[PDB]
Amino acid sequence: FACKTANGTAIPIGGGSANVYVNLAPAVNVGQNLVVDLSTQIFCHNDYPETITDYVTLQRGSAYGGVLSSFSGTVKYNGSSYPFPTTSETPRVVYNSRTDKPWPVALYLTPVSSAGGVAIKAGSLIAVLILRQTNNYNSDDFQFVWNIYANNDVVVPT
Ligand SMILES: CCCCCCCO[C@H]1O[C@H](CO)[C@@H](O)[C@H](O)[C@@H]1O
Repeated sequence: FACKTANGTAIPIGGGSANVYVNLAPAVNVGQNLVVDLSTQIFCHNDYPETITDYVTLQRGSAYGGVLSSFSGTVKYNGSSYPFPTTSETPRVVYNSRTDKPWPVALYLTPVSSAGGVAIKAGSLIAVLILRQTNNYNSDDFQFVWNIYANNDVVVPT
């Protein structure tokens, strides 16, 4: 089991870390949702699917910077919604093919009532998402750590 970003940065068997650099919608009002669909950015596959089945969760999702200070969040994992920053590990998704498949994570972020000006700065860390991979074969329990960066400023008009 291994993963890569859309730009080709890999995290190999056994886990590790990578940075994800994403363009964000440039403006969001109070009462609107800013969505970041990381299923377009992070892909994984099972290396031996006719022998082993891989199980994959969002173990934890943490917010940083302007997301932490100025937004209320949910994360959708495999179509189901949970608080973000997270308060539990999600259910699992099965990876059963050598063909890369998206990691089905999207952030839904809405400004807090006192948010204003530039709320997320260009280049800043917005989230750390931990993908946890286990299987039906042995005791493997590996963390794939995705450090999510905003490419651009996001403004919240008042
Ligand atoms: C008959 C023995 C087959 C032994 C192949 C081991 C391959 O392990 C790798 O690939 C497996 C399949 O993706 C993962 O479950 C595991 O964590 C690791 O990434």
